[PDB]
Amino acid sequence: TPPSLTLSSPPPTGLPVSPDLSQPHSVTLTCSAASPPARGYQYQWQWRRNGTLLSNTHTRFSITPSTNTQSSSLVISGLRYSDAGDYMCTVEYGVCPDGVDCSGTTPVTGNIHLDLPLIVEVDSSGLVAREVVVLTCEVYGYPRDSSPPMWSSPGRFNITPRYTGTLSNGSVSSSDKVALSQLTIFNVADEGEYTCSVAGESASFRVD
Ligand SMILES: *[C@@H]1O[C@H](CO)[C@@H](O)[C@H](O)[C@H]1NC(C)=O
Repeated sequence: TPPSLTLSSPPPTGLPVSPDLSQPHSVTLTCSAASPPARGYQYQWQWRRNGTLLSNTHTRFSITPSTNTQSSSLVISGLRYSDAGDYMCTVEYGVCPDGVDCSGTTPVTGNIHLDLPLIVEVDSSGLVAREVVVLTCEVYGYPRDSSPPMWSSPGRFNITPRYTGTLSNGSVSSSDKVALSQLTIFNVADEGEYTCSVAGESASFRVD
C-alpha cells in the first residue's frame, strides 16, 4: 500500500562531486529521494564510507536531513586527499502509518564520487633586474603525498625550495596557494617550456 521510493540523485551511474576549492576544508554531499513522503510517513537515511556506517558521533562527518526527510546531506570537514572516492547514501521508510506495510519496500542506495584534485601552477616574475626570470611552482587543492616538485625543460639556473613541509593531512585554498619551489634563471637561448611536476600533476610556463 505505501508509495514507491527511489532516488532522483544520485542516479544509478553515481554522482561526481568536487569541492569549492576557494574553501577546501569541507564539502557537502546531498542525496534526494524522487518524491516527498506522504502525510504520516518519513524517510530515514544512512551514509557509508569504506564499508562503514557514518554517524554524527564522528568528528569530521555531520549528517542532516531536510525538514520533510526527502533529502539528506553529509558534510565532511577537515578534508584531505584520503577522503576522496566513494560515499554511499541509502534511503528507506523510517515511519509509516499503522496498518500500512512498509517492510516489503527495499532500501535504495546511491553512490557519490568525491573528487579531490591537486592543481599545479607555474607563475612568472617576468624578466626583472635583481638579468633574471623567477618561476614559482604553486599548488592548491588536496596534496596526496610529500613528493617534492620536480622541474623540467627539454634539454637542460637556481632551484630554491620554498615550502617543504607536509600538506597531505589537509587542503590548500585556490586563493591561498602554496609556493613549493622557485626556478631562477640567471641571464634568448633560455626561452621555452619549463614544467613543474608534483606527483601525477604538472603545469608549465613558456618563457619567451
Ligand atoms: C578509507 O580508506 C582509504 C584506503 O584505505 C584510507 O586512505 C582512508 O583514510 C579511509 N578513511 C576515510 C575516512 O576515508
